[PDB]
Amino acid sequence: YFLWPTSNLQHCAAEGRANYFGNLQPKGQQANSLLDLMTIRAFHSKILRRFSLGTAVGFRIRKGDLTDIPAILVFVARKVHKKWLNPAQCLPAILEGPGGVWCDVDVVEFSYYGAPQMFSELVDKLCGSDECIGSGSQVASHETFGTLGAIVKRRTGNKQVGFLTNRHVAVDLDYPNQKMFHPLPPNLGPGVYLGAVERATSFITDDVWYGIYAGTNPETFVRADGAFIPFADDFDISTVTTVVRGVGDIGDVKVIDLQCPLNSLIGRQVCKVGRSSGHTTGTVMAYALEYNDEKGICFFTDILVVGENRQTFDLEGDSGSLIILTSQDGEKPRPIGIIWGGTANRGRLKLTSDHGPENWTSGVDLGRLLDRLELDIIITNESLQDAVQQQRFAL
Amino acid sequence: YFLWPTSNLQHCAAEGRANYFGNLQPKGQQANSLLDLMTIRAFHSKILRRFSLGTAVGFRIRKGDLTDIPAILVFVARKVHKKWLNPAQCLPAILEGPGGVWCDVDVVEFSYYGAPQMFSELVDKLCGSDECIGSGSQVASHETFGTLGAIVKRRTGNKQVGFLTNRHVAVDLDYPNQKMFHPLPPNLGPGVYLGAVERATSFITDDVWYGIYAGTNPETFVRADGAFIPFADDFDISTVTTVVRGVGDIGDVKVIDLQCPLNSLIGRQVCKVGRSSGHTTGTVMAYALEYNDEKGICFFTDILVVGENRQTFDLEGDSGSLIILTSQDGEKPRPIGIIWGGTANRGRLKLTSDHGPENWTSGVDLGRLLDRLELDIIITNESLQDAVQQQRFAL
Amino acid sequence: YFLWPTSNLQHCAAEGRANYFGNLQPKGQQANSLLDLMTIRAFHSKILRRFSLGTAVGFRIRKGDLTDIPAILVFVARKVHKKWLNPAQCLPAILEGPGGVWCDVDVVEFSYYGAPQMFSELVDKLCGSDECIGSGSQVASHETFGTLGAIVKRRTGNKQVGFLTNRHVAVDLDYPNQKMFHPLPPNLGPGVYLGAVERATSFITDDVWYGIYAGTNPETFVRADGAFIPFADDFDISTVTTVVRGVGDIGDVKVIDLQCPLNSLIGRQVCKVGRSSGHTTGTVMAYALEYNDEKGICFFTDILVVGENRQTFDLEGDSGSLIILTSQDGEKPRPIGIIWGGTANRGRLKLTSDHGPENWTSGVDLGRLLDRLELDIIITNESLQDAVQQQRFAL
Amino acid sequence: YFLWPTSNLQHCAAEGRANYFGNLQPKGQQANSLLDLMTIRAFHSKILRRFSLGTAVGFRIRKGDLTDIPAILVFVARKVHKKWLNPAQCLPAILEGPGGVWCDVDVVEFSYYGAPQMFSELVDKLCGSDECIGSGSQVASHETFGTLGAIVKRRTGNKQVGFLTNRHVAVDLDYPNQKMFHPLPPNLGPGVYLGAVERATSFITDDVWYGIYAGTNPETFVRADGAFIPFADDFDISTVTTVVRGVGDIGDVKVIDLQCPLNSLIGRQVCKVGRSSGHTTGTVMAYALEYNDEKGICFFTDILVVGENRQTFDLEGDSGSLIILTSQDGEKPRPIGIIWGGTANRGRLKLTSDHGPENWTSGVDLGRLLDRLELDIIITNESLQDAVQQQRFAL
Ligand SMILES: Nc1ncnc2c1ncn2[C@@H]1O[C@H](COP(=O)(O)OP(=O)(O)OP(=O)(O)O)[C@@H](O)[C@H]1O
Ligand SMILES: Nc1ncnc2c1ncn2[C@@H]1O[C@H](COP(=O)(O)OP(=O)(O)OP(=O)(O)O)[C@@H](O)[C@H]1O
Ligand SMILES: Nc1ncnc2c1ncn2[C@@H]1O[C@H](COP(=O)(O)OP(=O)(O)OP(=O)(O)O)[C@@H](O)[C@H]1O
Ligand SMILES: Nc1ncnc2c1ncn2[C@@H]1O[C@H](COP(=O)(O)OP(=O)(O)OP(=O)(O)O)[C@@H](O)[C@H]1O
Ligand SMILES: [Mg+2]
Ligand SMILES: [Mg+2]
Ligand SMILES: [Mg+2]
Ligand SMILES: [Mg+2]
Repeated sequence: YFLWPTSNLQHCAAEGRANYFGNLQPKGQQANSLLDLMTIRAFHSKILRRFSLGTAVGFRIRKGDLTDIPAILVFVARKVHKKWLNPAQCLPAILEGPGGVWCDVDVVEFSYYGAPQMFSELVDKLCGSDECIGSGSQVASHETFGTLGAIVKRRTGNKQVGFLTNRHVAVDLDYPNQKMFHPLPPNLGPGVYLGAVERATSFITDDVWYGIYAGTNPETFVRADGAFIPFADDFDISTVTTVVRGVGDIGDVKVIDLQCPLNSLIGRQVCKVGRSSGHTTGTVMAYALEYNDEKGICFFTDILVVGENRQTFDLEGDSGSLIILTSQDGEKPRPIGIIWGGTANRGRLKLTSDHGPENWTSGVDLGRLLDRLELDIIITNESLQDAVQQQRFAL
Repeated sequence: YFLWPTSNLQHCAAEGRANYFGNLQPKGQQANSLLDLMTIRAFHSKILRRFSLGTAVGFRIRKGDLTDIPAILVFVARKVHKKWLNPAQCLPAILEGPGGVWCDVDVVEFSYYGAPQMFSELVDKLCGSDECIGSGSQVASHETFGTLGAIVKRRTGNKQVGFLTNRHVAVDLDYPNQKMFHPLPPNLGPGVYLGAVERATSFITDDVWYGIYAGTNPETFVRADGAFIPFADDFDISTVTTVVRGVGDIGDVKVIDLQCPLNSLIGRQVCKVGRSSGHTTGTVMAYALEYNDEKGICFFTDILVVGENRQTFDLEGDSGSLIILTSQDGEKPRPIGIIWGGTANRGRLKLTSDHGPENWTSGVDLGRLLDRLELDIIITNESLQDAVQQQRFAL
Repeated sequence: YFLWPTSNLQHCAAEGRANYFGNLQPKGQQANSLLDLMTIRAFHSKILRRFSLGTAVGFRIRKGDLTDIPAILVFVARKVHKKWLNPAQCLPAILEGPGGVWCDVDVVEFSYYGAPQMFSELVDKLCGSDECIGSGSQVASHETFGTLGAIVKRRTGNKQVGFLTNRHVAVDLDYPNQKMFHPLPPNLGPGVYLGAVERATSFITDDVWYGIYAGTNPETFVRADGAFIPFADDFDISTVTTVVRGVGDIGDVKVIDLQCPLNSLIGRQVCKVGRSSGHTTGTVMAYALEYNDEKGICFFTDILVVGENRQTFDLEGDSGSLIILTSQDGEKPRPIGIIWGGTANRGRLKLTSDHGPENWTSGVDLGRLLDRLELDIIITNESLQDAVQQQRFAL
Repeated sequence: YFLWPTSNLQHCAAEGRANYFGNLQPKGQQANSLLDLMTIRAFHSKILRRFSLGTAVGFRIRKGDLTDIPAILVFVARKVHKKWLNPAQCLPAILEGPGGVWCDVDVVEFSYYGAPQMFSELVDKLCGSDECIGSGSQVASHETFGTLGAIVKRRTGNKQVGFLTNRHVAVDLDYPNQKMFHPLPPNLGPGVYLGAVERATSFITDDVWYGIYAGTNPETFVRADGAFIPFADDFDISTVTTVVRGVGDIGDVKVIDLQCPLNSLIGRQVCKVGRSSGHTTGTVMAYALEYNDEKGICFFTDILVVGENRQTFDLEGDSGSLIILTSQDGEKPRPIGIIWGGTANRGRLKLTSDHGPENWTSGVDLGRLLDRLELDIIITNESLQDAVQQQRFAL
């Protein structure tokens, strides 16, 4: 059955966060890493939640393009000239963090969709005409279908070989078992029972997820929704491929480090292979999107992606897809995130004038998600067989 | 008033069909005519109705294009790889009929629309700005409007001169008389009395329509919906034209023979002149579409048309249009069918990947429809005057 | 296939009606029969259609109760005082027919419902818990279910034994055969195949139906919608009962004669054994309800019934029920009509103040309906066996 | 995070159930306990799932009243006479279990509502006008509100004092923490923080819940949805009352034993205190309602309640209420179940004719729910203080 932290171990966690912010209450060093940006945002969250639709961290967008400027991205429903703004409502272009670390502030017109289609040979193969199951393939529950993220393997225990996808796609907490079928469930069409979810994460506190206190709100949670489905005993493991169709072979997970310079993650081009839209390319415009609900709980999603060439990055049903960094200097592409599914997982964002608002996509940090679920992504078909061999004699 | 066959004369037809099937229960001769394809389909209908949305006969579609291979087309809601198919679900690629006659089996992704717009000079003329009434012109009842099929003439009796159109467009069996008006009825706009329906066909059994037993179901009916509207006495017959605008003069009806080779009908380019779509071109992809309803009665529609150049072939309101075979070797075009109207008259079909599923149109065999209604199409304006002369002194 | 009268035989029928009204264009004899009332209404229809929602013939309703006064009932959407009426719009209280025959005029506030539930032991028995099939029992098509009217028998030919019900309940002119099942069709629940409709009437002209010209409109039709369903060979005829549950044994059809005094039909209490309402009682408030549609065709329904005790007389699904005259002087009750089904078959009517407007029910003259369908109602279970015996050796 | 049983330990349970059924494949002893009824139902489930909406065990209902006859209740959408039934469709009146144990079969017309208001002084007190919190009081999450079941206490560990309610009311598995507020959440109205859910059950397999194999389906689950909310540290515990308003003091949980005679549970009058409808009385008409979904998994809910005096037993929002057995022989009332919330938690049922179908309510066995959640109901206000005293010094 289900468990939640009690009143104890939460006030102790709340005092550990309040103490961190209490004690630490431009000619300084400019913020250069994600850690500094999140620290400044957390230490100025009270003035940033006043008239904003959300906050994030990334490079400033000026005249529609990234400017390689460390900043906190403040999201507003409608952005007007400061001549028509109240002096209180006007956001400051400079924010000072503890120790003199500072950054700029970006104002972006922003919106959400709410609760979450095209046609190609690749899309049809992923939807069921292919001879192999791999990253990008359709996965379906009895009511919801999405995209297969990656072929993973449990680190400890039985070391089962399975696949990772979005929790909302794979798991419905109104049903006893979360069975998964590739093309469709038996009630909706042809399909083969891939397996059932055996572990899934829904919400992780920011201190456990990032390792720091991303906000002053004691009720701060990350939207890391990932479900691990181990392949069934009767399922044909010979039909599982580790090649991500549309991009090819991939590398190990590129863990996003909060100490690294922002250019290592923000602004880097990404690719994706999903069920609905197939292969699409985009750019990581922001990180650690901070959303504050009307009920007083701070929500975090890791990656913000805007589709390149003004096209969209994902459609409905693309959730649970790998967000893979493209080949930087000719090396293997490396996944960095899974496409988050759920309410307000996508929306409209305003980068450039002379054209309509852009579509933005939220993502979940893949390295931290696998660390929390204790899974290893299988990137080689030879290593896939070894992991199956390692699982056969382990039981 | 209305009549239906009683319990007698329906059983006598029931064992008449059953006897034909009971007694007759690859190194043989391959099927080459529509008769052989329908025979094989009828003798294997039990294993083809299991997991299909319907069945037709035509040339196999491989890679999205016709492959001049005699085959039985099995329509499925979603076509997946046989790796994800149960062995029972998987269809056989070869079917054996009585006497060794055999054919291939083609699996097509299929869907239906249900219960059933563009702008050009031709469309405007057909909708009411033209000086003449002919094939393709708009015809309207008090609630439903459609397309005038062709100018026809009764073979026997009064030899009345009128026009043929779809039964659903012209006839509503909740109203005393089925009055018809060209542009619109008086309650919806300007118009003149074309006349009223005096005879209309709704359903003909397969043994009477095709001359053979197209299926093992005793309740097998052909959806041949054609209504004959003789022109009124006060209607100006001088404004009726036999020229099909958009294609010109036409020839007599090309009767579809079940003995002839499949290439004479299947895969041959067709043209149509209706309303809300004007002149369009398409290809006959299948014949004798067998649809089985949830209530245990087999339904048949003759022609299956997919619009050429990936464009649609008809829209709503095109029902009752001539399906005319285009000029084969420079001779006059000849009509082969009328566009059927009614529930699931059109739908969506999947030939090629890399683009969306295509629209398909159903049609009713024109030669057999006229044989059942005892009408002759007037193809020459000189013959139209003679037919009016023959009708004037006959009364 | 379907047939309709052509241009000929309709102008000849139109001239036979125009001649009747042309040649014949208070101190006289007051109207006393239905014939006189319909004659006066037909000869004054032009001034009665001006600002009325319909017309009928019956006894005048003053202060909410019948007054035993011959009159033409003029139906209005809203009835106001003549002080607020235009002098042209005000209806005349006296109408003069040919030969000096005259009647009063009644203004009744009227409305219609449009396109067409309680619980008792009798209702449950009729809906399927009973051991017998009879008048009032449920009959269901594949999409529509209604009430079994009466057990009938064809006069000529095979002399098949079956039952009569509403055409709209039993007949759908979009389907090949109109199969009937008592409780429910197989796709909706348990049931036995009662048989299929073999003959059904939809519209009969007034000259054929009543024997006179009920109106000046050449396009005048009666709404007689009755369908005869002969019982199947495999159907268990031993389970058919001729007893109308809730009223008992009945007599032969009481044909409504246009020469008789109005008290013989108008104002006489009626009973009905249908379904979704069970046994209900009402009063025949009007006869020959004349409705004029927006398209210029005059429609007629025979019987107008208002439920007694201010309760409703029928609900949706009661269509096809016997309208039976109650025991006048202790003799057997006799059916006079079938409950008509179809658009605007029921509606809301205003008799009395101090309470809401009442519900009215339309009916179809049963004697004329059986004359047109050539059926005899079986009223005795002994006669039912004889009719089955007479049908067994006749084939 | 969430966990589910893997492929192992489920096949081991699957063959454990299969072995029990394979080896054991009226002049015998009649069934007299719930165990025997469920055994016979499990051994005949294949022939009972054919044409039924579900199955339960209890006393036979004949003429609308319980007949103190051990029987298996088979629920049908519509119950008709066997004359209109297919002989295959007709259910047998006698069922034989292993060892000769037998029972009757009762057919009931059944329906379900789907996804789930009165005005009295008691209702207002429960909804928020009262000075104390107890059984029947309103409890609200941020989106769903329901009824407080009972004041409970953890058996082991911290021994926290809290309350039990429905899982669907208290827990939403799309939100980080399941906060609970009595009158309304802060976003919907006044109210204070009662606490948050720290443990909740959703589905328990039948072998763990009942201790037996209630069905042949390997995927058999009991819909036991209960959530425990420990009262907050800052919450005023002095305002919690153990008196169930409308019935008074209660006793300990009466555990339903599968060995005891059927009269101890089935047919016994019950009472309930819910926010929506206040105090209502009903009768336990069936036990262990077996519902089979379209996806092949068997669902079980424990108690079936029909409101007494033909009134309804609960309304929407009454979920999470105590189902309390009324005073049998003057002793203290004892709770036996919690009102289940969720899809198809209630519905409509047909006992008696001459009136509308009755409303039925599903319930969850309280004793087994507390055994699975390890909670003890506090029935005395003096014991409530001691439980709070025991919790204060334990930390
Ligand atoms: N609370 C607010 N709501 C709406 N608009 C605001 C708010 N606070 C500031 N703004 C607007 O946002 C502007 C700042 O925009 P921003 O920081 O994105 O500039 P930039 O990146 O240098 O350039 P650009 O707008 O061309 O991208 C202010 O000048 C003001 O017009
Ligand atoms: N019952 C079924 N439901 C869904 N898909 C099915 C079913 N039976 C077979 N199929 C699929 O249909 C395929 C057969 O396709 P088909 O016969 O149309 O091939 P083709 O014409 O040679 O080539 P192409 O598919 O390129 O047009 C099988 O390989 C299988 O994947
Ligand atoms: N075209 C019309 N539209 C609406 N109301 C009309 C129209 N013509 C007449 N009336 C109203 O109808 C009245 C006549 O009503 P009616 O003939 O039913 O009287 P009654 O039967 O003697 O009495 P009661 O109204 O009590 O039944 C007129 O006085 C006038 O107010
Ligand atoms: N599959 C089925 N679907 C619908 N109705 C059925 C089915 N099988 C049996 N029945 C009906 O249910 C009846 C049995 O009812 P049941 O066993 O409840 O009777 P009872 O309790 O003795 O009396 P009462 O019906 O008055 O409660 C059968 O006679 C038949 O009419
Ligand atoms: Mg900007
Ligand atoms: Mg093909
Ligand atoms: Mg009046
Ligand atoms: Mg019963």
